[PDB]
Amino acid sequence: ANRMILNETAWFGRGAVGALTDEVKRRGYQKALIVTDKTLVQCGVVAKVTDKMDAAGLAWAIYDGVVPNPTITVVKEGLGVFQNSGADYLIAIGGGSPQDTCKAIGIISNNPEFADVRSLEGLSPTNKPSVPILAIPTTAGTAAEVTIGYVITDEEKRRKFVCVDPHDIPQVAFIDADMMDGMPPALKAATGVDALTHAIEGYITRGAWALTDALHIKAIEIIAGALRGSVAGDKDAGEEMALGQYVAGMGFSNVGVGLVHGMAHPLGAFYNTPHGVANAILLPHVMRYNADFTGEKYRDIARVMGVKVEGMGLEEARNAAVEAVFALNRDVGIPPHLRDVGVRKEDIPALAQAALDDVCTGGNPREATLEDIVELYHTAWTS
Amino acid sequence: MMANRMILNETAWFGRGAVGALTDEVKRRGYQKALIVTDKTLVQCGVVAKVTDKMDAAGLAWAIYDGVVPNPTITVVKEGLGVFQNSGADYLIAIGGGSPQDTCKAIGIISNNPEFADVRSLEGLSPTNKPSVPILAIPTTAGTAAEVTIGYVITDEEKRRKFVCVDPHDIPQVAFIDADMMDGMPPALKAATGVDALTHAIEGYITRGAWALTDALHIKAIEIIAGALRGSVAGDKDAGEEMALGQYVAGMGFSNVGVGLVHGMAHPLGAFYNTPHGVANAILLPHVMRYNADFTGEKYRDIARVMGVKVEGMGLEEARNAAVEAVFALNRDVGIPPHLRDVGVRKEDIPALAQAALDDVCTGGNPREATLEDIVELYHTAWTS
Ligand SMILES: Nc1ncnc2c1ncn2[C@@H]1O[C@H](COP(=O)(O)OP(=O)(O)OC[C@H]2O[C@@H](O)[C@H](O)[C@@H]2O)[C@@H](O)[C@H]1O
Ligand SMILES: Nc1ncnc2c1ncn2[C@@H]1O[C@H](COP(=O)(O)OP(=O)(O)OC[C@H]2O[C@@H](O)[C@H](O)[C@@H]2O)[C@@H](O)[C@H]1O
Ligand SMILES: [Fe+3]
Ligand SMILES: [Fe+3]
Repeated sequence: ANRMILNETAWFGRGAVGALTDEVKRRGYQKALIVTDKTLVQCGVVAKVTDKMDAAGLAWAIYDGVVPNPTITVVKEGLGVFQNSGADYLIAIGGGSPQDTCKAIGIISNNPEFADVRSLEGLSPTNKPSVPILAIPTTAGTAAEVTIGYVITDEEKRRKFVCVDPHDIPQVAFIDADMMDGMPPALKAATGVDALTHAIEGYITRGAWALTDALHIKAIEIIAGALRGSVAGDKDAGEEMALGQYVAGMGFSNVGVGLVHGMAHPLGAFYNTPHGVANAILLPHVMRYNADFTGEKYRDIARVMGVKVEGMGLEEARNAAVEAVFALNRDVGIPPHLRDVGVRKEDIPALAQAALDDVCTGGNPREATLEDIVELYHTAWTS
Repeated sequence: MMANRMILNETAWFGRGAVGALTDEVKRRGYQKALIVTDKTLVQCGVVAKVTDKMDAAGLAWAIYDGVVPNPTITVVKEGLGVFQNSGADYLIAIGGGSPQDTCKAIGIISNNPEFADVRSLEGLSPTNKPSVPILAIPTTAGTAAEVTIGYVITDEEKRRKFVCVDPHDIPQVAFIDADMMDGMPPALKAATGVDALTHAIEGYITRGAWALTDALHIKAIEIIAGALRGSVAGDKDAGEEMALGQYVAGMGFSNVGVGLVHGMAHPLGAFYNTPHGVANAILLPHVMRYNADFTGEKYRDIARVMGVKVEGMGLEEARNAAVEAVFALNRDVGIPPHLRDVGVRKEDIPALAQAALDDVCTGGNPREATLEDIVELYHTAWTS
């Protein structure tokens, strides 16, 4: 049988954060810890939530120490702030970095034997649900509001480790494109291709089944249709991206992804590369590598990305799906080569070993060898 | 709010053998004793034993309430609540179709919200302060999607009416969608519960509150159901597993946005005659679709397309007629009677049925604003040739 973990409650649309104060009142919670970063406080994004909490008389504390590719240090600092604050629930405001930090804090607070954070890696054997999390994404996006995964950076061991745990699912998600409109175009582009990567890798993952296939192919259609308009600043395209990135998460959380994520994680660990940029550069090369192992699915992908696939042979339709991703990356201004974003050729053997050992790689429809992964990094390195 | 809410199961298991996941879910949640809410047919047919045998093997305690009747009454809710309170159970397992699942939601809500002990005070947006007793839902029809909806429907025998209780607090904690639990449905019950599911998906697709996510879920559910129902009625194993998924996907949508006049007109037939819900919906659906057609934009082109009609280069009027005809054809193909007279409706009751339908909460979702005279005419149209 196939398991689905989803949000029990979710609010969608511009103004959806307007639902938070009534959700808190209905749940009887006494005090939030907001987990966020300094950029989102400075840009006034956090105030969009705290102004409503203030007007409704709801108590909150804040931890704004989250860094991109959140570290064990940030988790431990946020956990201390949470424990000392007296808060009884968490509000995650931000992209994947604050939402993943928030999941680690909520889990460890109720499962204190995992206080080293490292011990959460893999299928975390936690006995107790997380502290309740209300999740408010500000990128479009990682779908962290609806996934059971989170990824933490171990600075000492220079590795990003994946933690998978039904106990971390947020109780409520608020998916509000008003919270996302302030993303710089380059961040809309990178987080949008992260979402496309989730949906493509989820569509072709070893564990795919009928329900996740339906969610993923819908997400690919929405994202491919909206991302150029959203990067260009179109309001409705931003709202479409907010939904598509979430629909991708409903699928991939429950079945897996593949070698794009497996190869992106070590780049985050080694170089602090933005996750979406790493995914965007790798995606078309890993798609080419996987192509023979994907049945008719690249015909579906090419079709919903706007390619006329009718009358193409399968090999041609597979090429067309790969070309459609290269084209989108060019159109939204993501650099095409890993050398452009600070990767070193010398590190590829170490990166490849880390990718081979990453949780995500096992979902890949083609079984990757160490030398296959080394070769893929080199293919993505330069023209 | 401009914003749209979705309530879903936090956890669900899908596929043949999904009930195999129940004992580990119970152990992980630390529950001490189930009350199984079901009916005598499901006990006698061995369906409940598919679950209790696994619970016995895992050493998990249970008691059973098997008093549920189709179109469950205030009496059945009150009796089941007493059995729950007296059993020392700390969670509920709903095994059955909509009747046991709706009874179980009422029991779970009242147990933790005792001020609603009269049951009829739950009608509408139930102002409950406490979540339901945890419910693990195991559908045996395909189906009402009661395992994933926030609605439940109880019969007030005294006032001769079905009333709808809508409450996020009633959502089951886990659903187990296992076509092995559904295979014993008689072909006629597969037909009626299958077209109930189609009605959920079609009404949800065109309901006033429809938006992008529910549209995506509903049109996928219509495709799965229209593709699988004839095969499932014929006894095909894989079609039964497809129906089990399709009926659930319909519920993910309609729970969150609404349905329309088909359900509005079906509830009074249930109240007046104890008409099976799916048969009532099946007979009414094509007539209400025709009534609604001018208020549905391009959506009947989408419905006709996924019901296997060649809609390419059809005008909108032709496509709308084709969607209605596809539903009439499916109803004929799976053996549902075409006329209300055939299933025990009286012409003399149509004025009272129409007022009950006009007042039914479901009717408010209808994309065309129905008048009393429109509903009287729709009952007469569905009555006979
Ligand atoms: N709406 C916004 N407006 C402006 N800046 C924003 C906004 N949202 C986020 N930012 C900024 O963008 C930067 C990247 O934020 P992240 O949370 O790191 O971005 P995201 O791609 O959502 O998350 C990536 C993280 O999630 C994991 O899936 C992945 O492995 C990685 O750790 C930060 O400086 C953050 O403040
Ligand atoms: N797998 C099965 N095998 C055999 N008989 C079955 C099975 N499942 C159900 N039945 C029998 O089918 C009959 C109808 O069961 P219901 O639970 O009433 O049917 P269903 O259509 O699922 O639910 C209808 C109810 O739900 C509400 O949405 C609606 O308003 C109505 O009250 C009962 O006699 C029941 O025992
Ligand atoms: Fe990602
Ligand atoms: Fe129904």
